[PDB]
Amino acid sequence: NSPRIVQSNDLTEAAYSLSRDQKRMLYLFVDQIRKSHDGICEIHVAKYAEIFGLTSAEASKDIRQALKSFAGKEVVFYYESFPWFIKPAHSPSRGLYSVHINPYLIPFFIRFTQFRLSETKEITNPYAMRLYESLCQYRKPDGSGIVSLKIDWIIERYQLPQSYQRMPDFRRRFLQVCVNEINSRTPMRLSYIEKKKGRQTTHIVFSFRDI
DNA sequence: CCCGGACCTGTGACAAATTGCCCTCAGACGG
DNA sequence: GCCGTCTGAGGGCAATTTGTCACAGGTCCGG
Ligand SMILES: [Mg+2]
Ligand SMILES: [Mg+2]
Ligand SMILES: [Mg+2]
Ligand SMILES: [Mg+2]
Repeated sequence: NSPRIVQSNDLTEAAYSLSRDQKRMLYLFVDQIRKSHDGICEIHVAKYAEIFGLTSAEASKDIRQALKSFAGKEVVFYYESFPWFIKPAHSPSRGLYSVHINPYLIPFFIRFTQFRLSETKEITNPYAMRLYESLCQYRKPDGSGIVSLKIDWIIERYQLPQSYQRMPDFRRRFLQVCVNEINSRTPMRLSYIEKKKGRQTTHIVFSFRDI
């Protein structure tokens, strides 16, 4: 009953910094690209508003600001870096935007991760979108999984801001909040435990199930 | 023994950013 | 052919959430 996003693990594990609104758009580009290709995609205001339950007005504000914040953003596959866009976005018709994704990214978009788009569209924090994508990469058909993520690798790939290198801030402003959104906003039920070595906490062990 | 120091934890404050809302007004279209 | 309506491109808001750092309070190490 809703679009099935699929993506290469290389994207699930890439290093980048995107907002919620930018990540939302990114799912549709990947959907458009995959159903086929030169890299030219399109986004309609009225569709976006309906997909994510926004008004037309607030949808228009989100697309425009997301689009101008792509400039200078870069993507790293672990390493090799690429720009997302190679030409500015533009509007041929009122309510329509046309975009030029870097055609060299295609092979990185299409050993894979998959999720239905309704699973993530109510999540607000972009780091919690990242965590839920990384967990889906390990999900079994039946709907459960278990994975150990290294703390430095979380910090390197999700590009956490610098103060989350102090572990008490990492717990309070990233881990607990994102485990709670997932438990409150997705059909997943998530638990975790800390792996320690000496005084330092080194990994987080995630277990999850489906409702 | 106890010190100062280097680690670690959690919490109170405040700053910066983001959220869904609200209001204006001209574009595109059809009847 | 004009206008009424549906859109969406602008401009804003206060309430919450996210990002930063000082200080309280624990351990062990080496002198
Ligand atoms: Mg918004
Ligand atoms: Mg004393
Ligand atoms: Mg006390
Ligand atoms: Mg002390």
